[PDB]
Amino acid sequence: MIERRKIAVIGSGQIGGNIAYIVGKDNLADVVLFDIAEGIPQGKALDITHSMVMFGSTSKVIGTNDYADISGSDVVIITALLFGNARILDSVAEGVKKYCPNAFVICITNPLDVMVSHFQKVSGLPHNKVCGMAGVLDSSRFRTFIAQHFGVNASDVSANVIGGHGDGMVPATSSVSVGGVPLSSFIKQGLITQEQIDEIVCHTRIAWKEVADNLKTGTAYFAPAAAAVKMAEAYLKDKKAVVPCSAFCSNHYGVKGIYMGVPTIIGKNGVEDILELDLTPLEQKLLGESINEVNTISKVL
Amino acid sequence: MIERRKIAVIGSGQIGGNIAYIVGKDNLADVVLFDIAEGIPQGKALDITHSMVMFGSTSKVIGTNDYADISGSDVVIITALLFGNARILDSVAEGVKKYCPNAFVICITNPLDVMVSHFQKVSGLPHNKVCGMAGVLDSSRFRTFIAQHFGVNASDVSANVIGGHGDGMVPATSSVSVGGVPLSSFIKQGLITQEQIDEIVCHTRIAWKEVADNLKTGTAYFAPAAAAVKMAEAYLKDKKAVVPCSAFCSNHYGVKGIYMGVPTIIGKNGVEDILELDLTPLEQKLLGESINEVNTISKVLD
Amino acid sequence: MIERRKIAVIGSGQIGGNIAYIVGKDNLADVVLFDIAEGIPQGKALDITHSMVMFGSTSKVIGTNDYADISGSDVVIITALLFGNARILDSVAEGVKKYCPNAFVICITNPLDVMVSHFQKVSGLPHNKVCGMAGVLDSSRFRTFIAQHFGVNASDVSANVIGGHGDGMVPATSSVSVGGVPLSSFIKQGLITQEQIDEIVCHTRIAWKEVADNLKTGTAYFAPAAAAVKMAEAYLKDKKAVVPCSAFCSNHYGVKGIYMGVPTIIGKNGVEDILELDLTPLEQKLLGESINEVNTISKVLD
Amino acid sequence: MIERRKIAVIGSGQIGGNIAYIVGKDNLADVVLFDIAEGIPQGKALDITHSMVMFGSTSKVIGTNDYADISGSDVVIITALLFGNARILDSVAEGVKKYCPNAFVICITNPLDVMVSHFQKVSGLPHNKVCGMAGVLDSSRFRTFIAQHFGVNASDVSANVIGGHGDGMVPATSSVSVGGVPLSSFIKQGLITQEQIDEIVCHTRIAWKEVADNLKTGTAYFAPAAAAVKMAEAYLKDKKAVVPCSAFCSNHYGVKGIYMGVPTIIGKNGVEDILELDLTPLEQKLLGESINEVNTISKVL
Repeated sequence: MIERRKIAVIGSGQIGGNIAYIVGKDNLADVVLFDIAEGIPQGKALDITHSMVMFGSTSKVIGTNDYADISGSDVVIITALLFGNARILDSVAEGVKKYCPNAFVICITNPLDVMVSHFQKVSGLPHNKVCGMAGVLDSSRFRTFIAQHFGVNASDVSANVIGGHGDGMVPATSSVSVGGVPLSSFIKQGLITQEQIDEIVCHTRIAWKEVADNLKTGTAYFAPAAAAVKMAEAYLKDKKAVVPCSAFCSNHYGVKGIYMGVPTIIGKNGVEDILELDLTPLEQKLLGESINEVNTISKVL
Repeated sequence: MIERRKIAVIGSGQIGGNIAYIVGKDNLADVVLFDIAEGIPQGKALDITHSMVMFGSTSKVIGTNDYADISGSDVVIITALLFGNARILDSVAEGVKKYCPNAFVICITNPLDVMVSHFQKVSGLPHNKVCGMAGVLDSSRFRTFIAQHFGVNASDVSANVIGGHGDGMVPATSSVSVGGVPLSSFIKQGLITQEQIDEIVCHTRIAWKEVADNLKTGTAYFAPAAAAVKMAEAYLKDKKAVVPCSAFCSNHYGVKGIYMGVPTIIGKNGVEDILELDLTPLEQKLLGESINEVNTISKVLD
Repeated sequence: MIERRKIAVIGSGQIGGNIAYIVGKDNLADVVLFDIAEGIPQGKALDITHSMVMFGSTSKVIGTNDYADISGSDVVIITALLFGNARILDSVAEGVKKYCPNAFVICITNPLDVMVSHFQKVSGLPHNKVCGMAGVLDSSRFRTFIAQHFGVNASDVSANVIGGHGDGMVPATSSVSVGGVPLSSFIKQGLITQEQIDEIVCHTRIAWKEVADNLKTGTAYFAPAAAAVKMAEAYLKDKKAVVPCSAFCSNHYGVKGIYMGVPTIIGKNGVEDILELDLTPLEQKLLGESINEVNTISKVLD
Repeated sequence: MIERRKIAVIGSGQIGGNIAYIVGKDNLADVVLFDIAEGIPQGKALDITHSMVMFGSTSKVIGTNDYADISGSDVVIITALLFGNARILDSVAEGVKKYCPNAFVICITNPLDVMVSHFQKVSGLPHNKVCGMAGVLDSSRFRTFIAQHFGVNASDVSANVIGGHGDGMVPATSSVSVGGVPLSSFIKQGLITQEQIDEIVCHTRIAWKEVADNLKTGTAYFAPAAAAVKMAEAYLKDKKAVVPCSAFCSNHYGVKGIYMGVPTIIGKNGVEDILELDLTPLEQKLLGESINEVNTISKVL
């Protein structure tokens, strides 16, 4: 039988608000914008609600502080200190298991891989149904910077970022393709140098700071919101789409069962598969260092 | 000759940023986000740029503090006391006539009708190429509340708000219809009462405060940004769309050459016509009072 | 639980193929294209499948001659002498109640009101989950011609066609409005005359022939396909949309339990309500005559 | 100043009709549907016109037999026997040079590469402003078949077809990528064999017949129409998008100046660049044979 798709967004900050806006604008689902803070989620939901007619959308967008309102959610996006982040996840995990245990859960909470692992543990949801948003944001930046260099549509650039965050982030130069032309082929054609590739890789790692330093009083929120919506579409439309994200990886990249940044295939069953990229020896080590860092910090919590 | 469409957004605040976001998302145009503040337009533009690939859009979005970057802009949307705002418009006006005098200018400044008029006078752009955003926002809220009562799709509700801001706003109840059924016909069918209509009319007038009181430290910005985009779309795509906005009214509603909230037809030549709604005597008084306040506040100029 | 939405299109003709195309393009659903003819549904489905990547859609589109492939269909659109068409509907009805009895069924068969009723009776599906497509097509043409007169965006025109097919069609001139301005108000303003309204009403009734005479060897199919899609969208997305269609009218327009062209509200439970338009005495007579023909042709059943 | 974009579609057959439909549906431009045949273009344009309100589009769509009506066209798409095809192109070429010499011209007329060269010659339009639709159709099929095998979103497959038609068509296996994973890497992972790759390549070449044999009374028209619209979008939105198509190639693929199937970059100046794919020795020879075939048939006309 037909029910409207339902996306619950936990946290009415800047990311959460724009997720609700975009979801509503696209008529992808109804939105429940959850936050404990009084007024904020109601105000944004009312504001967004007024725009629905402007976009020709019939999506319903409401604000709340009651987990009961996320009952039957198809997707839960969690945007809401290490210990403090864990406290928030624990609270949502209880809400999700009571009211929407079949939900696909997308975490946007640092340190990502560790926090995603924690939510899976405390919620007890299938590992394939819990993931984290980072790779799509990082990969989109990576693709954009490569696109800027060649003067081409970024959508026609293939480029994935795997691993964790900061220096744990691994932009896989070996994954890079423009219109089917590999990066190695461009070097030989004299259209790019290894120095310029290294700069793009470095630029991908520090892009967050480029935005943060310019915003002065906050971090990026337009692109992280778009990324989360793209992950939610993949699930809701059963796209079998390639989504770099923090996912439960076993028997790929030499790990046996751990949350890490990988190129997944997402569909109606959440993470349905993981792709194995060719990595250079230095990319192997950086990926190994990222895995160790997640595994070690998971010992603490 | 093909050049990409170009929209200049003046003011990198909350409304401005979302305009750039949505324009970029839809691939409606390239975006120049202008502001004086150091870094803010640059940072939002970079962030929005990273999302372009996610949306499948090739729109370029840049931040700037230089009016030379708004040159060749097809549309300029201005989001940036009475004299303080007019001072900002003077500065923007000099940018526009220097770098993009053929642009379609949409103002989002309080008080709207006064400020739009002032920009037109100082810029000296044709009257049809300068307007203000309010009617689309107000009418959308109006349509939404009517929709919510009847339990129908708000896009299938026709409902227009004319006149001025806040209390000067006039939700024309005679413009209201749902699927071809007029509002008076629903009263006779017992599906709505006049008291419920009055509440909806009242709700429309204070909806801004319902939002603002909830947000606590700011005013509405998601819906205002979308409203501005729909106006830019109507111009850029030559839709001949019914857009309620602050427009120069020459021979309609008993006035002769003043900016006021009216249902316009917007196309490639800007405001191309104005529709005349049937107003009840009470709605006429309300419109009269709105027009009268615009004369008073505009006269204050020393 | 997430499964992809699924639309079954019965009949791989010109209307059927374009429905599959557009549904796939929009990623509204997976598509099963059903027909008896050897190869035709398969070939169109393969061709349409190749375009999916071009549109960025992951919709699956397959051809079949087996009713087991329409199982779990959320929407069934039926495009495939009086007795000859009813014979096709009998066969489709048995497929539907066997493999997808919870489907929302949209019929596109002449004569519509009669054929829709027949499918409902033979299938025995709830009355609210069976309807026919005509009113959306007719109203769209109606809105378009009104739009063309006034030189405005046709989406900003409210105009509804009710009643039956061809001559039995009733363009309700009292439902007509442009940006909140009723049609009678335009007459008083000198922007339109009653003779021009009559031409537009007349044009709406024979528009099918204007197209058919031009195409020479067939009838309209681009617009009918789109009209069917909008109906499926209203159901699949629970829009509560104003959809003029052939629907079961129980306590509206002075009738008591008959299929007829009426402005419905369509949502996730199918036809969820019916709106009542103010009809002039002349429009009532025309509606009466349409309803009377439906009784006669339906009675012919031996 | 703002003018509505204008696309002229020459030929009101099945491809031309669906181009007009899609263009209108997307509100990409106004459409002028030109055909000499009486009634057909008027009827389809009237029919399509009625649907515009259903799609919320204000695109104007008209039918005509007068070249005067294609005045100011931004794009011309030509869908309307070797000699007979040349006669049609000659006629359009005269219409375009008189009424819209700044138009970007997309040809869909076999044999493609030869016919595109001919239109450029007789019209005298800049070489970068005249091209042919084949590669996008062939590449889309190629991507789809690879996507079907791996069970992934075809949009996340990168795969280009270059060269000409039939056996002259060259699906570049070396261009193939899924989520950044090259085809060679999948073979090593045991997810595909060389035999299955060969079948996909063969399937791409004969796909036209798979559709034609099933339709019985015509050839493919839904996908070829979509392909032409995608090429027109690239131009009108100045996308700098990767578009495999019949384009004027000099100093790439060992040719000095000839129309052939290549991966182009399309923007507001038409074909603005051409990408060089790695080709295997057998792909080189097949490409060479395609070039020779076009060059030789151009000697005839």
